[PDB]
Amino acid sequence: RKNISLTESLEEYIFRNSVREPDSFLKLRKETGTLAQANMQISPEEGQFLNILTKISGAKRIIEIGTFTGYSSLCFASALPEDGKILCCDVSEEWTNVARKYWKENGLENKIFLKLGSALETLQVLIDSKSAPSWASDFAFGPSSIDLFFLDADKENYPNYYPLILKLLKPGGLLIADNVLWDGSVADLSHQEPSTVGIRKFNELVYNDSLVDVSLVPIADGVSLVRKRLE
Amino acid sequence: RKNISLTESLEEYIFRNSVREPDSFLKLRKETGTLNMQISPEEGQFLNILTKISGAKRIIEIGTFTGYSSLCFASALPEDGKILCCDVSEEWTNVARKYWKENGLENKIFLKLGSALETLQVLIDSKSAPSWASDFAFGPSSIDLFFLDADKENYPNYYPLILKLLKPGGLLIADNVLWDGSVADLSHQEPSTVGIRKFNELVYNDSLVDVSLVPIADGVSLVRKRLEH
Ligand SMILES: Nc1ncnc2c1ncn2[C@@H]1O[C@H](CSCC[C@H](N)C(=O)O)[C@@H](O)[C@H]1O
Ligand SMILES: Nc1ncnc2c1ncn2[C@@H]1O[C@H](CSCC[C@H](N)C(=O)O)[C@@H](O)[C@H]1O
Repeated sequence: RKNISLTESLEEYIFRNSVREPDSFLKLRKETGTLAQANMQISPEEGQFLNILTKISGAKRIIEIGTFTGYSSLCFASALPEDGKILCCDVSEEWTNVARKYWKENGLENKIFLKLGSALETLQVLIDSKSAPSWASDFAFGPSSIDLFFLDADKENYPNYYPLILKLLKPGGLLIADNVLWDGSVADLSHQEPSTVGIRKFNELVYNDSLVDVSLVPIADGVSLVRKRLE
Repeated sequence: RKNISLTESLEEYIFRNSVREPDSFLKLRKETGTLNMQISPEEGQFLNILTKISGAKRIIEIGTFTGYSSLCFASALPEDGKILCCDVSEEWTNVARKYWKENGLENKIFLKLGSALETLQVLIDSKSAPSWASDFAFGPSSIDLFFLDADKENYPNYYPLILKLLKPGGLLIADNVLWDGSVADLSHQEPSTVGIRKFNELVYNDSLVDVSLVPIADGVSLVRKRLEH
């Protein structure tokens, strides 16, 4: 094995030695745990990973595709510099109502932009925009305008988000892709669900794309670091 | 429960879907194999991508061995980027240079043999650049990125030196922070284990940094020196 075998005990050690979690963030995880799609949200470890990556990258304009109850957006929003901003794309009013509850609790709303609706559409309108739509005014628009992407939406559509992400990203920009291992089902060809297929196709596109570099990190359910190359 | 359980076939899948390894790098791994102390190609590419993302131009590597990570750093670096390697062994760094030279990377690479504790302190205290760091960097707050992969028992001692040498916003990448899981088991009180444990505690309690402890390889900590406001 290339990677350490994790145990419960070792995961608790990791938590106790890396995770410094605000009570409001913990509050959100507990609230989300009540919901059926509770496991749809990231670990606080993954949160911290996104946090450090945002800082390391120097990102000032982020787009999150798939927001849910808002944990990751909370991590991005607090990691951004005071002049840094994030656009969140989600189909759900209900869940992003929970997200905003926590954005407000943490005083981060000023940094955060929300566009409800289909993300394929939200991204295309942003690409084609000549001036900024009201919801992206003072954020960004047009191709090569984004520093960092977080992809965590509907999995079957991952290969369709990819070209749009790549067009919106500045050269040197970063795509962070969630769920790239899909509980290990990606490696098992008996699994042919639309979500599993989308993720496999996405991983394949990224791997064979000479315009990017990839690091597939076995954190959480797999996290791909996909950097758009210069020129 | 927090992270996916990896299998060897899932690791094979990860390899096939991320690793694009130059023949030279593969050859070095095979060679090193004849003599475990070195990284996977997966960790190499992780270090590669972090180098580009961070925009680092001055890297110090503490612990070089046969040189696989240094090769990843040196090729990831821009044309004007540079790496200083610190190692105790002429013998292993001789293998490192063989591969530096094969890849035409020597111009970007600096080397100081000896106790890295002494190398780092000398670099901090230098009024002008020492011969081995001329046209690299010297003094406090002069370094963008560190890879820490040397003698584990001295991890707590490297830490304050790294922090002094790092620019604000600079990155420390620390290898072996999980140490085969031993860090979580208090029956294990080996000097190496004690050093890594203490290092982890120091990092976690230090408000001058942020940390992400990534369960790749034998544990990799990303430790970023915070900006000074
Ligand atoms: N086509 C689509 N466009 C935009 N959002 C979508 C979408 N399909 C599903 N989603 C949303 O994407 C979310 C995926 S779960 C995202 C997890 C979240 N980033 C967290 O940290 O908790 C769900 O809330 C779902 O409503
Ligand atoms: N006190 C010390 N100062 C600097 N290097 C040391 C040291 N003690 C041991 N080392 C060296 O640290 C090296 C790195 S261990 C090998 C890992 C290497 N970075 C790689 O990618 O392959 C070994 O060669 C060992 O000789």
